[PDB]
Amino acid sequence: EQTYFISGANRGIGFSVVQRLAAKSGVKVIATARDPASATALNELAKENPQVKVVQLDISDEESIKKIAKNVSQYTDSIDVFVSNAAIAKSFGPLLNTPREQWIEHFFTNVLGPIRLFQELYPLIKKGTQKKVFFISSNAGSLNLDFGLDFSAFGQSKAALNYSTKELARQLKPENFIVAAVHPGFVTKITPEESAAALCKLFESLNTTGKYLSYDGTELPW
Amino acid sequence: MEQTYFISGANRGIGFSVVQRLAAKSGVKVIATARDPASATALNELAKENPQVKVVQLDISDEESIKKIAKNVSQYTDSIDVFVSNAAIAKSFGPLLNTPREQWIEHFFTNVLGPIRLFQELYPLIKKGTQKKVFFISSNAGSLNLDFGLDFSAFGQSKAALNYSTKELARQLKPENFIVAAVHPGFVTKITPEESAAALCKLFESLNTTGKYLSYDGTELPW
Ligand SMILES: NC(=O)C1=CN([C@@H]2O[C@H](COP(=O)(O)OP(=O)(O)OC[C@H]3O[C@@H](n4cnc5c(N)ncnc54)[C@H](OP(=O)(O)O)[C@@H]3O)[C@@H](O)[C@H]2O)C=CC1
Ligand SMILES: NC(=O)C1=CN([C@@H]2O[C@H](COP(=O)(O)OP(=O)(O)OC[C@H]3O[C@@H](n4cnc5c(N)ncnc54)[C@H](OP(=O)(O)O)[C@@H]3O)[C@@H](O)[C@H]2O)C=CC1
Repeated sequence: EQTYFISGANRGIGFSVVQRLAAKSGVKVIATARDPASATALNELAKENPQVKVVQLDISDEESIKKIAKNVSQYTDSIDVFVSNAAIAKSFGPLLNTPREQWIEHFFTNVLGPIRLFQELYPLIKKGTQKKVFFISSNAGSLNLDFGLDFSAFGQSKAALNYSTKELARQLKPENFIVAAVHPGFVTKITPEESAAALCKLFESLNTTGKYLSYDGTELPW
Repeated sequence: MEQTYFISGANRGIGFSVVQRLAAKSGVKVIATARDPASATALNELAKENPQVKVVQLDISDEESIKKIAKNVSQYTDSIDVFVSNAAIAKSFGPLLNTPREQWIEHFFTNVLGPIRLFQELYPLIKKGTQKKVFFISSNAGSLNLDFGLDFSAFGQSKAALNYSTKELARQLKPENFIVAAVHPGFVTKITPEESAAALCKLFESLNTTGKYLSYDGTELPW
């Protein structure tokens, strides 16, 4: 039996991942929402598949992160596969036109949030069997891709977390952790369904650390 | 053909050495900043002997200080030819699990937001100058593609984050004929601040291409 943890499971790719894991036998899922009482789809997911555990997490909120280990510990002794999915993408375009609040929000939500979350949940991952750690990144976060778009605070935040993900992969290799940054795809666009199926395949199959992977299993340049 | 340079963090280190270097060049006005000018002994003595050097207050962690830098710099000049974001911190190294919340925050505000805000406020002054050059003092530690077998924690992340945004800015301002660079000033191979400042000042003067990540010696670094 394996415990997966998924932040931001109330809608989008996160809901799609939880819905697919729920179908796989011997999988417990800790699923988070900012507001689990409004998370209508996820609550019915969990009611029909009670191996899905619905927990409060706001990744912008240090008081919420300071509770996540307790909240997860209610349902499990360990985490096999940790997935930092919950994130924002509110600010694009030129730097001269990106205000202070946009830079601050993407940093706290998209960089600090996931680092604090991983810090809080490391003890539980440590005790699990798979020791897999996924941060949902974006190809927009590469220092070495040109989309003909500016990504402002969004891109900056994905590049920032990518830098720390790379370091974390190095730091935990001695502990046999598998650490990855994964672009979930453009969800040519793709459905949350497709993104999620590809994401679950990669989560199960990935056997080496320090990779930056697109959903299809191919590598991206940091 | 008089030029104006702006150097943040000129009270000590590389920044002091850059201002000292520029102070020796004929036709070069230097706006030099310190968080606490009253205690900037060496920079004040330089400025007392060399009236081309203007000392102004700036705390790049402090939005209230940033909201004032443009009007304060404008008392001393109508334009900036060469903008150098040098002031920065480096206090957070080693593993992610040992780096507390406050270190990630401080490096973001001082090393990412500060320089971005400082550039936002000084852009009109720079647009009005001739050279239109914009330097961010980065680190080779900020590269997503260099391995030094060291952890750089929040310091490294802050330099990578500012690098990402520097690369974007170079694209955005290419049509306005700006030159934008991230520059590694060296390990201050061990070099002195004065050695770094001599190399940096040659590079500021000579660089005629935008979007480069460079070392002090003018060689390129991978993003
Ligand atoms: N979709 C795409 O094409 C691309 C997206 N990505 C990555 O994909 C992920 C998006 O996943 P998906 O669920 O489909 O996205 P959605 O846009 O559908 O929604 C974002 C998710 O994050 C949650 N969330 C937002 N802010 C917070 C917060 N402060 N605290 C807690 N939860 C929060 C949302 O919950 P709530 O409903 O409460 O807001 C929701 O679950 C991101 O990690 C992003 O980096 C990367 C590249 C492109
Ligand atoms: N030294 C090296 O080997 C390397 C240096 N660098 C970069 O080179 C640049 C210069 O480094 P170095 O001279 O050694 O730095 P120092 O540590 O010697 O000093 C940094 C400078 O920034 C100022 N400063 C710090 N915080 C603030 C703030 N909140 N507001 C305004 N000014 C501030 C300091 O003023 P105060 O006296 O008030 O603290 C000082 O003038 C930095 O951007 C640094 O990151 C990068 C990698 C290698």
